[PDB]
Amino acid sequence: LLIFIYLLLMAVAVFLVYQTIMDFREKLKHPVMSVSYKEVDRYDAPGIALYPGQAQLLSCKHYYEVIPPLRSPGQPGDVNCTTQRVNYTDPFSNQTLKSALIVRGPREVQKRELVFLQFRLNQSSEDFSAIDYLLFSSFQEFLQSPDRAGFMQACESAYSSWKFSGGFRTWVKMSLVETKEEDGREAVEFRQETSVVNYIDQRPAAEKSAQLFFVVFEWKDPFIQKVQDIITANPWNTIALLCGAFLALFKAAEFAKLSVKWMI
Amino acid sequence: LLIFIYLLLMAVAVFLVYQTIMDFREKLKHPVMSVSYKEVDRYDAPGIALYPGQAQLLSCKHYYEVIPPLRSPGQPGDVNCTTQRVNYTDPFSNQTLKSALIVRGPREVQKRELVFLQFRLNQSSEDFSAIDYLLFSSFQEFLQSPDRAGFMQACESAYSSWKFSGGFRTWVKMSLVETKEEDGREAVEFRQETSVVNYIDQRPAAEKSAQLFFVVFEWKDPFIQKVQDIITANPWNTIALLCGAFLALFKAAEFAKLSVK
Amino acid sequence: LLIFIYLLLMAVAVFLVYQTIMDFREKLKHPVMSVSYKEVDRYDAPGIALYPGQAQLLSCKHYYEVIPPLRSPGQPGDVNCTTQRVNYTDPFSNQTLKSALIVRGPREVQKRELVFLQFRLNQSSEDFSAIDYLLFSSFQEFLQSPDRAGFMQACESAYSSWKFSGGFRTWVKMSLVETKEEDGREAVEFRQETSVVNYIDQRPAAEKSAQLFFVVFEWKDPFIQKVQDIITANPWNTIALLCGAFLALFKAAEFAKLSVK
Ligand SMILES: *[C@@H]1O[C@H](CO)[C@@H](O)[C@H](O)[C@H]1NC(C)=O
Ligand SMILES: *[C@@H]1O[C@H](CO)[C@@H](O)[C@H](O)[C@H]1NC(C)=O
Ligand SMILES: *[C@@H]1O[C@H](CO)[C@@H](O)[C@H](O)[C@H]1NC(C)=O
Repeated sequence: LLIFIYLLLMAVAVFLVYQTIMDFREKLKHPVMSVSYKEVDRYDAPGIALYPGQAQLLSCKHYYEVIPPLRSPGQPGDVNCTTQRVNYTDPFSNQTLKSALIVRGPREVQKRELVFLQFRLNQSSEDFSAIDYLLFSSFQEFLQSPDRAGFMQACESAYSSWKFSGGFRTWVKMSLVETKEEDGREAVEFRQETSVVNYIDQRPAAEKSAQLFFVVFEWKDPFIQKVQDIITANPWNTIALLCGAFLALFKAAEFAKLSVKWMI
Repeated sequence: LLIFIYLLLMAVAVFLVYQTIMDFREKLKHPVMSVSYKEVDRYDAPGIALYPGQAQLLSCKHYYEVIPPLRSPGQPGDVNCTTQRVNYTDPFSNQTLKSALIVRGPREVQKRELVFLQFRLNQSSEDFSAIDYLLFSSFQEFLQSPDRAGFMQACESAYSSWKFSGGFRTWVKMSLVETKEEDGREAVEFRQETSVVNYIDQRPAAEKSAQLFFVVFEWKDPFIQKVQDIITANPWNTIALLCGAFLALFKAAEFAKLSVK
Repeated sequence: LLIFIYLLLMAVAVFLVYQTIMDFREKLKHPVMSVSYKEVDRYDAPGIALYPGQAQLLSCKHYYEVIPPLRSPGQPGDVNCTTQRVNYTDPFSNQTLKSALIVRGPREVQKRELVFLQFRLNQSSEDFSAIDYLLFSSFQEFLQSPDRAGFMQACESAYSSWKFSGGFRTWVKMSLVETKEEDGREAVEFRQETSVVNYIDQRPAAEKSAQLFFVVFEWKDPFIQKVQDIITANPWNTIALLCGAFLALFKAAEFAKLSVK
């Protein structure tokens, strides 16, 4: 006789709407990630902020794929780079004054341009000597700034610093990572990898008290990495899917009405 | 005259169903990944398992952003940390007995807390001296455990061990990575970045034969990195998507029927 | 009276057409990434290209989880590995000739197999001595090749090289990363982590002028890490989604006609 079957029809309808709402809520909480790479023809000269306390910069120069042997390992030489001294106050603690030396970074990644730095510390009471360094994207931005101390204070918190020790040569391969945030901020940051090589001290024994620091800065590759967060929750697609499901259920109900019209 | 056109209609129907099934099967095999970061106000004191064979722990202390200079680089000092000695058997080979010293790690990342350790090895025949260490999440979990040896054996396989060498000071910045998989094991693991600094030996030449090991443990940042695997294949969304496609083909047939008539 | 409301109906139709098309265009530009791991029962013996200028290979051997202590740190020993010398021209600059020594890498990861290498450099004028090395996937592929020089020239650009310094022992843990791209290059590359340990020089003072290089090669784990790029924009799904949306406005309008009737 006459049997009611559409109860299951709107039960399935409500069930589908419930799962659609749950799925949309779940997708709203777990954005996926996307990674891309961008090739550059030349880099913008970065800024390297060095923090030598009493160590004096013996030499600095711009080189290419090979560094010529040092004429004199531990004596003053020629400085052939653009440097800028700055004084500011540590944001972490406002009782310590920080003096930094800013050096232009290399640009020609295609020609494997590099910057070679050599410092000397005469004497100290510490038993683990190292020099702090920080990397920021644009040296020109540092130059044309009404408040250089404020720029340095902001970069102290916005960036992370590393160390290089004496008695070694440290080779640093540096790369750029850009990130797109939900609010739309373009966050640029530095990645870096180090390689340490023992320094063979051939200086006379009278000069062995002084400690030498050697460091090299140059780009790893011309590829800048890009990371973006993609949200896979589109309300209009969900609305269209729900509408299509509702139409399908309505036409299935009409077909069932016809079927029970013939026989049932 | 009368021309049959709906042949293409259900041909397109079968076409769409076939590609929908293929897309669903393909999506079932390639789950996407999602990455999030969680900021903490304080960490849970980790456990550092150290394996010094004959080296003796000269000193250990809890510090902050700067370490004061050593009063004496290579003489016994004061131990100011909580340590626990344990013995167990190596899961990799059940013929070797391992003795470990467990140290409770730093807790406050907001104040940049450090743990500083200094060991001394008197003499040995090896020409490459290093000390093994392992990191696990909770020291309290180790403390309150009916079988500490079983805990160590499980952590030996569940975690990865590293080394720090003599004649250096090693600075280790550690971070926490949580991972969620299909069945829900909520795995937690450690990541590190290490920096080595030469030790300027100013000790008298009579004591130069002994090797000094210095190591520092610190949290890199208060951010824990969470990774999850998201499956983008929803069977019920596909069913509703397939259901809607059939309606258009049926609805267009009536419009096509009117055009024929 | 008679009020026209379907103006909003095809306004919503045009809005829904502009949407999902903006979405398709956006999704075609941002493919998602998928990460998987594959367990192996045994690796394939890699090729290690070493570039010692004047340093002579004192010793090479295949070991397991522990290396026995050296019988003599700085004297010639026994070479117990398969090596092949090759000469070619640097692709970066065609005016320099490069001579490489190819060593067949470790094979079994379940037993923690090691390759141990020891070189000696007698004397040189440089003040920073290091040896270059490069890793490629298959040593057998290198062996059976009509042009070995061309193989090395291709591997120079297709791979990246690292260095290991003298006065240290360098331990290298290496792993394989596979990547699937659009047209199917299935690029395989090497990831590596290093650990340096000070070498305790106990040689007589007369032989201290020579530099000793020690290096160890081992697989980190039996997990090959795979990366794929998934495009989430399916035109067939988009067409079906648009088809369902159009029918909703048509049937709702018919219901609206009944409502005003
Ligand atoms: C930074 O302070 C030092 C104090 O020793 C001073 O000599 C130097 O001129 C200052 N430089 C700048 C840029 O303020
Ligand atoms: C644990 O091992 C150590 C060193 O091997 C030794 O004191 C003894 O065998 C064990 N000690 C205790 C307290 O279990
Ligand atoms: C390859 O180079 C080596 C060293 O430069 C030298 O024996 C010769 O030039 C070449 N040998 C062979 C066998 O091709």
